[PDB]
Amino acid sequence: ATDVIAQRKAILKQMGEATKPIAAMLKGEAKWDQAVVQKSLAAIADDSKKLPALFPADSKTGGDTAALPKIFEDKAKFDDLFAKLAAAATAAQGTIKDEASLKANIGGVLGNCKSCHDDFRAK
Ligand code: HEC
Repeated sequence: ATDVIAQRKAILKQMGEATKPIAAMLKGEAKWDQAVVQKSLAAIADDSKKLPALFPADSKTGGDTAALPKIFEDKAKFDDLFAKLAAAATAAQGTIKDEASLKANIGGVLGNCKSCHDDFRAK
């Protein structure tokens, strides 16, 4: 075993950064860029496929993590929420093709972030 807590925080930090250009477009502070959006959705999908392998029970007493112990009492649900986000971002690469579809469809993707945080991340 190795520092999976450091690994997973690095990947989730990247996920956070991938949402930044999308938020900027939604705010009207950055112009629509289909390539940038595709890049962010692809990162979100790839990160979500990697994260399921980085939350071992032997790291529940890790010390520098915001992961809640609840994760290990509902692991199937936790794992599947990442699969849900991976599938949402993957579907969004096909459904988000212009600014209008970004505004109509991005919520389905981003809502998964809060859904998991409310149950499994420290506040
Ligand atoms: C559970 C299925 C999750 C999903 C879906 C998403 N996140 Fe999350 N995230 C989760 C946990 C358990 C944690 C704590 C990790 C730890 O070990 O401390 C996080 C953390 C983050 C972070 C902070 C990373 C850091 O630098 O320490 C960010 C920026 C973050 N998460 C972003 C984020 C986004 C943008 C998501 C949706 C696209 C998202 N997370 C989903 C659990 C889960």
